[PDB]
Amino acid sequence: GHMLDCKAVALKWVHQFRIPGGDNCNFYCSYDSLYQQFNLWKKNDACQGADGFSTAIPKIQEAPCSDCPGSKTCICSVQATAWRVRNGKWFDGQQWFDCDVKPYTERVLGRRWYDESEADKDIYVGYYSRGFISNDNVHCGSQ
Ligand SMILES: [Zn+2]
Ligand SMILES: [Zn+2]
Ligand SMILES: [Zn+2]
Ligand SMILES: [Zn+2]
Repeated sequence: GHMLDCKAVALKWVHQFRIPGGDNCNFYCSYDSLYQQFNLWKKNDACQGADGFSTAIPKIQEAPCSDCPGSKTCICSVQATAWRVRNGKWFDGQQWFDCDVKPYTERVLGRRWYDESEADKDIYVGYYSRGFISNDNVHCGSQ
């Protein structure tokens, strides 16, 4: 058979923090440090299908913070796509797993998930996750 009821999930790991206004965000974050964060993501969740994860893309954003005493806001992130993720609830043989994007993202990235409807500027925890469906009704298998 084929399971045609998997989804692709766009995932993003985020560290938002403030730095002295005289500094730059690329004194604090590197492509390499963010790629190492991607390497810590759990790649064998019960909800994971075949084909693993896309190439990770590090990003570094910087803006002066109007509300801060002379600080800049840094947003250091790494994003990748989980190609094939189960839909619904999944029983692994011993217990149930919720494969909805929120619980799945929190298990795989290990940080609190926020809907894309919530902007970075309105999020006040330092470390957090994004996850949203980028493709539905994909094969669970690599064939
Ligand atoms: Zn298939
Ligand atoms: Zn299949
Ligand atoms: Zn950091
Ligand atoms: Zn970072």
